[PDB]
Amino acid sequence: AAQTNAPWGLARISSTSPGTSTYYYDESAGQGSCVYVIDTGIEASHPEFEGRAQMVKTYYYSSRDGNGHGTHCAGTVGSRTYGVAKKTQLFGVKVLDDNGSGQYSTIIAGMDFVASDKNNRNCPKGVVASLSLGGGYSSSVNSAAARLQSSGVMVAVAAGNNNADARNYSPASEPSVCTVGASDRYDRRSSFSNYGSVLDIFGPGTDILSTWIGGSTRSISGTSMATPHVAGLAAYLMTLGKTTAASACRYIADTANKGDLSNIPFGTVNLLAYNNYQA
Ligand SMILES: Cc1nc(N)sc1-c1nccn1C
Repeated sequence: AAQTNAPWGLARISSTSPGTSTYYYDESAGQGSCVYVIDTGIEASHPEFEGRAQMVKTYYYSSRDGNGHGTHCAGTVGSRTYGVAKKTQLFGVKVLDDNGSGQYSTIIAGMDFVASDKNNRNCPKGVVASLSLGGGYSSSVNSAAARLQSSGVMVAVAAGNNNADARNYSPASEPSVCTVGASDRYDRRSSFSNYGSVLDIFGPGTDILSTWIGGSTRSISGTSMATPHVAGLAAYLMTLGKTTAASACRYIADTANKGDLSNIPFGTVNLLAYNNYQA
């Protein structure tokens, strides 16, 4: 399938070169997979989600996304226009308040919730979790992410926006999950993206158009935007039968576009997420 005039990041993930604008992908489109978006919530009523999104859990007075961040990330995973995996099922878990903040204890509870809740959902092709959040190093936060991964969920986490080594941030520093840095449309490391040996992969993260609250759209930047590209890619590849939740991060790294990014510090992977789709 070909989506013309796609957001640059979608075009990038199906291309051997920057500077194109059509996204190419197998029409299976993540059908039969599920992606949990652990964030500020999801505006599931947005027409872009086509009834495929729903809120499954909140720790606050509402499950609504009063911020926009979670809706934007969910749109990059799976919206019809802005999403990588256009037929996946999206499940929102609201661990962050409407200012975008959340206690680590609530975030940990949300990860353990997903590890159990997947057994209440129909996801024959596999389960992914996208975590566009983080703070300073916490062994307990890392262990929660490791449990979620161990339970059979492909966990993708943001590297962070500190222009620093991600080893000092959580869950970015957990080795067993997929830690995602951000790149721009010219194949440069995004200026804010964390780096370091703990990164597994880069995805598009600067000037990413996606869904927003109030039935709207907007373009924003962050490792929060790169992470759902990778989460959606994992769901897409799992539906295709090319990999599993346990191995999807390593498969994405093995099949990535290699050596094409600039301003990557010595010792950080130079790997850009790529679907290897041959139309
Ligand atoms: C973080 C970084 N980005 C580059 N293009 S070089 C570089 C770096 N190497 C060693 C230290 N730093 C700060």
